[PDB]
Amino acid sequence: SVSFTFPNFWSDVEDSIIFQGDANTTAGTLQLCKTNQYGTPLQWSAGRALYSDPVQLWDNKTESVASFYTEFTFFLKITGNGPADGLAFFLAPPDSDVKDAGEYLGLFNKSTATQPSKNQVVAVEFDTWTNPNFPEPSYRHIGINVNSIVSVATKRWEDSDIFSGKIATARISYDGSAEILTVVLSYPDGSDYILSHSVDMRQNLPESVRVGISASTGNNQFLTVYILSWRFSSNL
Amino acid sequence: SVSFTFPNFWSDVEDSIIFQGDANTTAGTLQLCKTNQYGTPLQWSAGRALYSDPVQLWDNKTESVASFYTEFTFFLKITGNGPADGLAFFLAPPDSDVKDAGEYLGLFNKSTATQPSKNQVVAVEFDTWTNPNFPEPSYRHIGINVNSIVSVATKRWEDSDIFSGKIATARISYDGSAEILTVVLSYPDGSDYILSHSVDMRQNLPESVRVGISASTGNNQFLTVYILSWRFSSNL
Ligand SMILES: *[C@@H]1O[C@H](CO)[C@@H](O)[C@H](O)[C@H]1NC(C)=O
Ligand SMILES: *[C@@H]1O[C@H](CO)[C@@H](O)[C@H](O)[C@H]1NC(C)=O
Ligand SMILES: *[C@@H]1O[C@H](CO)[C@@H](O)[C@H](O)[C@H]1NC(C)=O
Ligand SMILES: *[C@@H]1O[C@H](CO)[C@@H](O)[C@H](O)[C@H]1NC(C)=O
Repeated sequence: SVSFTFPNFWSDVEDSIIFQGDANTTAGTLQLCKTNQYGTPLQWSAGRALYSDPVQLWDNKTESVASFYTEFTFFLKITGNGPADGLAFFLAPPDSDVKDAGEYLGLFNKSTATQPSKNQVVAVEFDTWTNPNFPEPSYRHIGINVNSIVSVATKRWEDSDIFSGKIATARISYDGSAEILTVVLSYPDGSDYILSHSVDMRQNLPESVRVGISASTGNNQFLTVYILSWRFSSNL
Repeated sequence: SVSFTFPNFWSDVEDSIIFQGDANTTAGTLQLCKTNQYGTPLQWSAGRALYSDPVQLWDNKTESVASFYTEFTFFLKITGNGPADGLAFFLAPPDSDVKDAGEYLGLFNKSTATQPSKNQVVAVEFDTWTNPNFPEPSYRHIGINVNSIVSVATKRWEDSDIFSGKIATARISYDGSAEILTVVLSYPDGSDYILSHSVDMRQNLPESVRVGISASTGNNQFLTVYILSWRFSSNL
């Protein structure tokens, strides 16, 4: 029963948005991590923007899982060749706070990343990191995660797009009936990515959630992520 | 390996588009069925617009099913209260021609509508008809069809939106890996519809297809459907 539209971020914004970590607005943009005055991205930073109004994912009683659609556009301002880590759209309990930086995208802690029982987060990640010592695919990719840093579904994200210097459009939908989460990543280039997989929102998250977007940086300082717009709609 | 963008239909259009049945352009719009000079919709009409370039759905040899995304906006110009039948996005062999009008949306013939073996068409229908003598749901709805007029997945389409008098956005994606077809129907009102289900493009259609949109009318003359824009992207 929640829907919102942010054509950009020049409005006040802090009514409807909750900023965690480095998260802040920057020129009608949503900037998740912080940068120098010389515009260089700070190391090991995490940031998340959450919509201030909770969403009914499921209802114990009247029993069924909500369906929702979300859309947002972003830009990967990349300088060097070690872009990391990226961003993610996610759902979490209303009181969730930012987590670890690095490949955790401020969604997971270093120690319990793989233990589903100790987590409250379902997300769609857009990863540009390439750390082999981390649970794979091991290459830059788009993935769906359910209370774990090891994705149930992954789709490779070609560098030609990642470093395109173009605005990408992310479309995430969830059919709370067929319980299928779909992710479509579009580039004006025409190139698109479609990723779909089963997710049980009832078994992994509480009845009420907060929807948000987060980013994090690691060692390198070659990446800055900007969210230019974000729309959302849910129905239970 | 095919992608196109029609922000509207004021360009020449007939290079890239193939008009079948009543299909024709009308004021930067795609008008599938014909109307009076008094603008009244003609009875029992069918029309389909097909993209002139074939799409590789699957490849026998190098074996895998393509993934694709499609988007289009439309308007339901409804006068009376018997809007019928609606429109559909679909895939068919390159040489497919328009079929029966009525609840067949120019995609099926009256006699073999339910016999999957005698059909070559996978589609997403947006039905406004309410004929109880027809294979149900029996109420106005959005549905996914695979070589049959009886949908594998259906989602109810509330009248408040159907008769909204607003522009609707249809988003259809297919993950040729997880083999999941998703449909998101959006209204500026915020109201959205998410429908996902399994579809085997390899078993129901030939290697090469034509993507298109079609509409049809029955007895009533209370409906005219317009497609304002249509973008598409496929990758095998
Ligand atoms: C956002 O950044 C500005 C500087 O551009 C600062 O003045 C403000 O306090 C910050 N607000 C939040 C919520 O981080
Ligand atoms: C998780 O990481 C955050 C941020 O570093 C920290 O404040 C919190 O205490 C950590 N929680 C656990 C269980 O490690
Ligand atoms: C389309 O309709 C116009 C009238 O508006 C007509 O002149 C033209 O021949 C038609 N073309 C096709 C392909 O139907
Ligand atoms: C299907 O319907 C079309 C349009 O009415 C017709 O031309 C065609 O011959 C029909 N085919 C069959 C097998 O009935």
